[PDB]
Amino acid sequence: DPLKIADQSVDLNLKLMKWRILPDLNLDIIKNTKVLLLGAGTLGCYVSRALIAWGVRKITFVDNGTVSYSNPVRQALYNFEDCGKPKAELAAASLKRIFPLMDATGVKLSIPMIGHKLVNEEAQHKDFDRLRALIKEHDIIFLLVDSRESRWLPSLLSNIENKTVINAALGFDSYLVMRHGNKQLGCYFCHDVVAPTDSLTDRTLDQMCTVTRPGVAMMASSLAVELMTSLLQTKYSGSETTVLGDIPHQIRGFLHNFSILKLETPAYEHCPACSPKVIEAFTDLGWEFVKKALEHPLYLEEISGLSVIKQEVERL
Amino acid sequence: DPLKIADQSVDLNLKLMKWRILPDLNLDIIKNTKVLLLGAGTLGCYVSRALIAWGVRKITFVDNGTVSYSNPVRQALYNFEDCGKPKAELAAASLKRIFPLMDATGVKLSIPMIGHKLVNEEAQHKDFDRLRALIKEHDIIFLLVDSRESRWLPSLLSNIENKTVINAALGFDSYLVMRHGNKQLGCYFCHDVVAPTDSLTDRTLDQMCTVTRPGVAMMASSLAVELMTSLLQTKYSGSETTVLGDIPHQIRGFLHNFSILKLETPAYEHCPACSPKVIEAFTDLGWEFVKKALEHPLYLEEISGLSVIKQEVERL
Ligand SMILES: [Zn+2]
Ligand SMILES: [Zn+2]
Repeated sequence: DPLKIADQSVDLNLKLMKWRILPDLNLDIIKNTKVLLLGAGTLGCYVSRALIAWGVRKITFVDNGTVSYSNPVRQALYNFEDCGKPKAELAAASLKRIFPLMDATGVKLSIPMIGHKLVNEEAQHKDFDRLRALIKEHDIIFLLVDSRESRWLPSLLSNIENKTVINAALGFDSYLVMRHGNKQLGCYFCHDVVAPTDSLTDRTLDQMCTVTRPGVAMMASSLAVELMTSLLQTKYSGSETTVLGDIPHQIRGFLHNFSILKLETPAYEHCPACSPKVIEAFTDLGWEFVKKALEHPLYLEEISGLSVIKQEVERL
Repeated sequence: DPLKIADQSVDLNLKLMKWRILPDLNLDIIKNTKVLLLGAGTLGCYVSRALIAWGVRKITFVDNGTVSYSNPVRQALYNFEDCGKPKAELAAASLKRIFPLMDATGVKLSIPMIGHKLVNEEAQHKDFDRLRALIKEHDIIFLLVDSRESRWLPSLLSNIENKTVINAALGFDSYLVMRHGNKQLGCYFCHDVVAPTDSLTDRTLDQMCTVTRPGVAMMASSLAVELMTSLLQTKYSGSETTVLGDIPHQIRGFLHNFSILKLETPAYEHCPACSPKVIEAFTDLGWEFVKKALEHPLYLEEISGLSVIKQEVERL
């Protein structure tokens, strides 16, 4: 039976990795990891391919988009004949074409961007609940959206549900891969991940630059998955390493000079996404809080305590 | 017309990259570059996807293999339904499914490994001529084979035909990407690219390790293509940089500690692949030379002058 053989083949490939090279490697915890991918664009496509090669069985894509004419060359699950079709379900179907016994599903769902007025209070209210449900349902959340403002709601919700989160963000010629965390590490929002004073091309990071160098998404996707697999391994006593090596908080890569930097950031007290007051506010008010924060980001800064900080500065 | 639109879409995406961010970027020289991929495995699949995103129009795959049951999860042009089919032509057909007006073709052809007796003097003689023809026909040669011994013949031939060559080689958790060159840089064979004293996992480099960490091939493929695109750009006066940044000779990446190293090596006088005596020998004797070198690698060392070096050492 060909299908059974294709199954036995991939688990076997992975077990030979373990016994030939890394006997301490825990492969089951990788296979049984339920993965949610927020974004079925270039990152979602490459991340999913890396995950299935590592034997991940359950992957869920979330995307509200449609396959465009320019998409297939950059986004590695789509063909020319797919143009027009809904992305998420297509992505899932494409995975099952590679590996038929995958538990891959697509959900067509929008993620509200902070700083934008709501278009349909009710529709997006539903979508909000639905998003929270998917996040609670899964084990690892990959945030693979095109901009900072689509990152906020899923970050908050992932923190609320205590899920490990892995962000990837692209600029023209550099990328960021970071984990938020299950001395706390701190999320994408805790600190400026890029300074107003840095390079012009570095400021394209997470601004839906549609014109990144093709290689950026490939590098970022594979590091993100390699970071996940290492992270799932037990840590060594007195060491931030596992059988697979390091588990950095953040990885920044640059194509122009072929470099990679690792760095770490503590959780910030007035973070708009993970600060205790923002949690407290969400826990007390729910969607009513979220809705106000979404349409009025400055409200978020009153809650976080960031405004009171900015005001004690002004007062000097 | 959908197809014409899909065409206009990708050239347009690339032109917006140029004018939004890098006005000096030469896109035509990338598009018109005839690319030969030696290997339609994991590297060939990922390299081709990166190339077409950069607008490369003509790609030729060369592989003697067949799609196996374990292949599709790691090798990104194949589906489960393709299992059994010949790889190279399948790879070409898969590219055209992504982007129909691609000039993509597959050639089923074996590359003889140095150190191995010939199985069919005549058949492989043909294949040798055919390989030389393909190399002369193309502009950039990517060496994406599974081991050192399959690298030798194409290296030699690429040097003979004065083609830019880009090698990628994988180990369990590290990779090497290098260009041979059009003070000469020196090829893959000029120096030990890994020492007998180094790590056990580092010695898996280019030994057809079938159990590399999935991310290794993704990283290596994208760097190799990003190296090619930069390399095709005019260099700045008094600087080893272009509009796209650096053009290192060699890039070594390591997953266990998420690092990348750049390094450079001069051409070696007694290289088995690029030394003047080996060139002279090939130019004088042709296939008769190649055949003897293939079955008897030690003959190669007499020719290169490497043996006389080893003997003056012994004599001390
Ligand atoms: Zn935070
Ligand atoms: Zn050499």
